[PDB]
Amino acid sequence: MVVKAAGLVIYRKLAGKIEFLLLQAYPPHHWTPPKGHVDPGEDEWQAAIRETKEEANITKEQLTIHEDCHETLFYEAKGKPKSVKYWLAKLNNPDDVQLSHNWKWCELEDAIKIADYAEMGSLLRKFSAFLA
Repeated sequence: MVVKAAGLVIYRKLAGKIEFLLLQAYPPHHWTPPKGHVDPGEDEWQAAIRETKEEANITKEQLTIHEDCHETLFYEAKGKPKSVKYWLAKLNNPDDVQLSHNWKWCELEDAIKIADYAEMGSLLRKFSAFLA
């Protein structure tokens, strides 16, 4: 049985534009939204929230999570089949966010380009249409 992981596609709306938060990850350091392995006694939802805290330093009260917008990707990688379930979540106040000074805010096209992963590109387009 597949290994389970979860995360959130974080977005913001600034100056009329929708931008997605991407983080540069362990070799080979691909760029992806915040995510990680589901722990014992958690479901995917709980895990997406916890991983967003650990990886992006964004906490639950800063977000509105869209329960009706989610998708699951399948990674066949280094031998270990793994699924990653994502929900779309809005950073409500972009003026109050504590990120390090390995991350970027990206509009759809640019996001696809640096994610450089066909399936993630398809997911981001699905979430963009949901927002429209």
